[PDB]
Amino acid sequence: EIAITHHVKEGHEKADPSQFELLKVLGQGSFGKVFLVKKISGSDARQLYAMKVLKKATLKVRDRVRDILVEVNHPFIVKLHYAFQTEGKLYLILDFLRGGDLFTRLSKEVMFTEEDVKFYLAELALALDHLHSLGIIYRDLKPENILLDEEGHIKLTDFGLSKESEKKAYSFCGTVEYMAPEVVNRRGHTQSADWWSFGVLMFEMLTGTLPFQGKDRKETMTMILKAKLGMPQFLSPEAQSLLRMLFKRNPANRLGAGPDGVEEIKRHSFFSTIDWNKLYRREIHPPFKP
Ligand SMILES: C[C@@H]1O[C@@H](Oc2c(-c3ccc(O)cc3)oc3cc(O)cc(O)c3c2=O)[C@H](O)[C@H](O)[C@H]1O
Repeated sequence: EIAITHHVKEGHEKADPSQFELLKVLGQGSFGKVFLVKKISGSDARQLYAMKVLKKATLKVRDRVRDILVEVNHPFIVKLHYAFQTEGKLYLILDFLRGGDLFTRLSKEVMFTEEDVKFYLAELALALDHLHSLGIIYRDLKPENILLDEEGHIKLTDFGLSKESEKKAYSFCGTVEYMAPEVVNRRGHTQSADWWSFGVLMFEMLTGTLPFQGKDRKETMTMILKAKLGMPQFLSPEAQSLLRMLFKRNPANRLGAGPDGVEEIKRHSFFSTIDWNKLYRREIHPPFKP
């Protein structure tokens, strides 16, 4: 069943079905049945949203890590604004994403080159850093968290998404393959854990394989902690360099962990061709158009 993790903002106003007016019912391909609704009251009164109703899903609510700012839209993020349960149903109120699709659906269809990956990772880097500024730490950022809009640009979900099944429940069940060593350790971690996951995403985009993978969770964990990564030699020196710097096991040494954070990554030679201002303005075309 789907577990949805809602990272609630500081002054969040709780909601219920009565705060929303139904506008339309849509079939959105990979998104299934989506209701278009309008918020009736509150700070966001009159705002249009998508609503998903999930029959059998669990909701986990988590605090973000800490001026009085009202949030505005980021070009490469879709947000979960409200999540609430009723008589056996989970309601999700989300940014409306017309004609959206799954990154996975695209990764299964194409063979990415380094040039392709530069675009997607650059948009993802902007999104991830923005979430960090909002106080969100992903932990197990993975391809399931990555959508594409109708124009083919990245939309990173600001909410967690996972599959959970005599068996005891856990507050955090993450996909091990994408977790940093310090996360697997349960010893404590920061947003620098997510830059490791970013590297895993990059490795998988470039190679179609995961860098650390065992026969079972236990083994994969051992590999993340101790395995010597065999770096694919077909990768450019710049790609190899970026991956090695993201796959530092001691988070203090990992690219993106310094005071400048994402800037350490933006400055890396792998991304030298990217104009970050043009990118943010959505003035660079995606390599693949759905
Ligand atoms: C919660 C998800 O809702 C639906 O897909 C959507 C997703 C999504 C799909 C697959 C993923 O791996 C992650 C997310 O995201 C949305 C984001 C929005 O801002 C608005 C939406 O309507 C969906 C949206 O309708 C689909 O029903 C998915 O099966 C379900 O898991």
